Order: sequence, then C-alpha cells, then structure tokens
Amino acid sequence: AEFKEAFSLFDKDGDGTITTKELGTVMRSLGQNPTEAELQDMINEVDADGNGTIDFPEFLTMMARKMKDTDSEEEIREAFRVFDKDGNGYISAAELRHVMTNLGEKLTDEEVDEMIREADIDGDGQVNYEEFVQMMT
Ligand SMILES: [Sr+2]
Ligand SMILES: [Sr+2]
Ligand SMILES: [Sr+2]
Ligand SMILES: [Sr+2]
Repeated sequence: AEFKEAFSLFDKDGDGTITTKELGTVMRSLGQNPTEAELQDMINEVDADGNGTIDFPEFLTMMARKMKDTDSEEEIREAFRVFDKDGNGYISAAELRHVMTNLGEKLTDEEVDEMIREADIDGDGQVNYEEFVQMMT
C-alpha cells in the first residue's frame, strides 16, 4: 500500500507508468537534477520489459529488493557499532578483543591482531566499515 503510494507520486499523469520526465520531475523535487541521459539509465535499470517506462509491478519488484538491501545494511551497521565501542568509525584490536570476550571468545592480542590484519585492507591497524562489510561476506 505504501509502495503504491510511492508509485503514484512518480506517475504524474495517472496512466499506470513512469516515464523519464515524470521521474525527472520527482528527482528535481528531491534536490537532484539528473541529465536526461541519467534519467534514461534509471528508467532502464528498473524497466524489465524494455518498453521504455516503469509500471507498478516493475516498480514494486525493485522497491522490494531495495527494501531488502536497506534492511541488510541497517543490520550490518548495527553489528559494526557493537564492535566500534567508542564509535569513532574504526574497530580497534582492543575493542574487537573486548567484544569477542562478551561473545564468549577469550582471545589473545596475537589472535585479535591476526583477525584485524585479515580485514585491514588499508593497513592502519584497525577495521573500518567497508572492511567490516567485506568480512561479513
Ligand atoms: Sr505516467
Ligand atoms: Sr516497462
Ligand atoms: Sr573505535
Ligand atoms: Sr583498516
């Protein structure tokens, strides 16, 4: 019911489809001002049957995947903040060790250091959000 209300904001003229122009109108109302070329890409990504507009079932299918990706992100972020005790955006070896103790795993500095290295792509001796997401895969 809520996705259909979202759809109707896009379908300006009520014909059951969203054209590039109708999507531009909306994006502009949201503070974005994409080119026609950018608008056509956005339509094309959602337009499963290629006829050149987005219809409600196409919209709904995308929105449901966006919902599922959004929820997943929200959850990985929650877990990250659990580890980043002081919330500065990096998990430190001390934070990881502390938190693993509460997860029931009494680890040494060597063992927590080896875990941080596995994930430490950028080599600063800690784990940022990207790096964390990468390990959760
Ligand atoms: Sr329309
Ligand atoms: Sr279509
Ligand atoms: Sr931290
Ligand atoms: Sr790092």
